[PDB]
Amino acid sequence: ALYEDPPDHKTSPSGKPATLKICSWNVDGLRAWIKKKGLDWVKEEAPDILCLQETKCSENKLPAELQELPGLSHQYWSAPSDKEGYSGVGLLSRQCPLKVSYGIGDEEHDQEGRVIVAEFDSFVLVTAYVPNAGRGLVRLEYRQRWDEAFRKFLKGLASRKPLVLCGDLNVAHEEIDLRNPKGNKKNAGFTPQERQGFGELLQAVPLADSFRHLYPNTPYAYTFWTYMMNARSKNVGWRLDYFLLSHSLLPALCDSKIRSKALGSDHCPITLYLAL
DNA sequence: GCTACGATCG
DNA sequence: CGATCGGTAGC
Repeated sequence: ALYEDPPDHKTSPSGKPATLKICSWNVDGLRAWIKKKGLDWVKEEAPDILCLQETKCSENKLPAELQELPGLSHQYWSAPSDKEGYSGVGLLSRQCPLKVSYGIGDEEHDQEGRVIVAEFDSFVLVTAYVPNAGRGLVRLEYRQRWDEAFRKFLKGLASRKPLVLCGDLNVAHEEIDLRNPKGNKKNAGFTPQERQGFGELLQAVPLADSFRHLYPNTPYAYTFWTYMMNARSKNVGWRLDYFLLSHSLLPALCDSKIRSKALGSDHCPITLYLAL
């Protein structure tokens, strides 16, 4: 019932210092989160890149403070075609991106504004807000179709440069990845299809659970807690947000934090330092 | 008031 | 189990 995120370890196993900080956050309503003092934290965090999930907001409405964000001058956004005030992702960065694509190159899955790929120098970044299988699992059957595709797309990317996948990947991979593993085997985020698909994901590319790789033992590390009950004040949550990065990035991997004390939404931000 | 983002205790 | 009372942000 504890979990206290450890200190920020800013060095690789090789030896050299950090040279890239990536923060990702499922803000649960961009606007609201903003009023909730989110940018103060952002400005306070100083990530070189900031991926945001569930922005649930279209560009011709984006809060003004955004542009006013200093070291994040390059802002890219994505929203659902027919879904007003739904899904939506946003990638922000200090250094400008060589190439920036939206979605995973697939019609039916791209129509919800859930993916953004930012190509860089030493690596590539994708930020995603994975399709919730919904309550009663009304969408689990479809979900798996996304996954089938998603891993397919990501693999072809990990063929040129080191890939960095982050966002609400919407899955409690292992039982260690949620406070109550047993009591949720028949609730979204923990289905054996989702979990399997996720594992299948790791192997296929392949990719690595940055955090898990740093704390294989460390339990109670949740990045999401439902608003229901006093969930957060009781740390009874799930860890649905990850930093999956190609194998080649592991000798450069510094840390993977779960900034729990960061208040703003049902999810907490997650930062990835890279000694690139 | 509803709709898409699950811990409780029968 | 599995029914459900039930915190949000946004239409």
